[PDB]
Amino acid sequence: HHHHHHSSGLVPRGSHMQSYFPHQNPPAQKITTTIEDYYQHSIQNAYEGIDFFWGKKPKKGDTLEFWYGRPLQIKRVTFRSGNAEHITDQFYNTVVEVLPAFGDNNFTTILHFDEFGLADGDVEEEFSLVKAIRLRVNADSKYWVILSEIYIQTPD
Ligand SMILES: CC(=O)N[C@@H]1[C@@H](O)[C@H](O)[C@@H](CO)O[C@H]1O
Repeated sequence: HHHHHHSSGLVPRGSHMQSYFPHQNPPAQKITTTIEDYYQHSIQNAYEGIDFFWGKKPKKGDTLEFWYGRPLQIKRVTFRSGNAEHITDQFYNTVVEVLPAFGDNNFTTILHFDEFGLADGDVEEEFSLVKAIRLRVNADSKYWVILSEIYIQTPD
């Protein structure tokens, strides 16, 4: 019988900097997460360019997955965590992994969230034609989590 901590008593923001960086990403067949979202800041909204994702504390084993209906060619991946209003709310101890369309029937790590809370890089050619992209959390966090940018950049 846990006591819900009410947070919809709204306050002036601490920072006036941009909270979210939308992109048109390739259409996903399925988007899943095991992380509870907050204040309707859904992972689908973040992927689809509507608003930032805000999740509760990640736990070891949590995933956020983007599945594609046909092999998808990707050039770069960016997941930007935290934002200026919530610099603590990063993905810690989390990988970005891809499931290649052909070549490996399991996910392979392509990026880590760095000391800025950013997982960003060019995708090597062997991982560039994908079935799915996901985040996988390797440890419990003390903090909630924000994704302020998701950009799955194609080579076109
Ligand atoms: C609405 C809000 O302030 N959400 C925060 C979150 O940013 C933070 O990481 C978490 C744990 O300290 O506590 C929540 O209340």
